[PDB]
Amino acid sequence: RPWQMKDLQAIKQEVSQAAPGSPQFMQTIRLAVQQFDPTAKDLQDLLQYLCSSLVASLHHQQLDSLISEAETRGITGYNPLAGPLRVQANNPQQQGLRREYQQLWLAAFAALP
Repeated sequence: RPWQMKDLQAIKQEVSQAAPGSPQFMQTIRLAVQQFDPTAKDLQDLLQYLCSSLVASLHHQQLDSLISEAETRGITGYNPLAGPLRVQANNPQQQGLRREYQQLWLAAFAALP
C-alpha cells in the first residue's frame, strides 16, 4: 500500500510555504513516514519531489553521518555481511532496519536549520 500521486501532491502543497525542518514540515513528514511505512527507495523519491538538489545533498550528508554512527555502534537487526543499511531497509523482512532508516531520515532532515 505505497502512497499514490495524490498523497504526495497533498504533502507537498500543505507545506509549500514552510521551510525544511520547520515544526510544521516535521509534523507532516513524520506523519507520512509513520503512516505509509515506506522503504529507503520511496523516501528518496519523496525527498527528490520535495526539496531541491542542494537540500537533497545536505540531507544526504547528514544522514550518511547519522547512519554511520548508528550502525558503527552496532544495531540489533543489522548484519554488515549482507549489504548497506540502504539495501537491508529495502527488504520487506527487515522491518527493524526500515524503522531505524525512517528515524535517521527524519532526524537528519530536521537537523538542517
